[PDB]
Amino acid sequence: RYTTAFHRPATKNAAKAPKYPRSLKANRNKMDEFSIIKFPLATETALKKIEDHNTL
RNA sequence: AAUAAAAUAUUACUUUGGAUAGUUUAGUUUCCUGGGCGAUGAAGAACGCAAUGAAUUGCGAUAAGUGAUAGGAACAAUAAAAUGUGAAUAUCCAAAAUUUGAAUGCUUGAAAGUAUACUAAGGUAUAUAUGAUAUUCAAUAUCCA
Repeated sequence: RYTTAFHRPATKNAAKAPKYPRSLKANRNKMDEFSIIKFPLATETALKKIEDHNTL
């Protein structure tokens, strides 16, 4: 056979087919555009950059 | 010999201290009823959430609270709003339940992380041992055309 090693033969690998859902968690993303940004920084230092550097 | 500053003695009042007396939403012991946790993720730990909170308490991205069932007019430190078209309050109920932790895809020091499959992001599954069933195989191990 031209090889001195015996490995585990390849067998059929079926894909997972569960008979009932594992989790029923509702499909709602809790990290949306509203929750990501809490509020702008309204300090004097943060208000100075909004004219020149065009930054928020 | 002499004076009473100091020194000493008693009482009243004040002071320092917190004994004594009155008191208890705290304990101790005995007895009665149970002894009702967890891969459907426990106990424990961390972080976060109140209009003004640091602890504590309650809770989990629906946050000092949501729905439902009872309940019937409050809360309060200060403002506000909502409120008999139902406020406080209670519950062996329903929804929801961040990071961890037996911790279980892999790694974890105070580590930031990360692979595949299914259903760009998000969510599920994938540890080890193990019983049953199905299925793909390995061994001339026993026969055998």
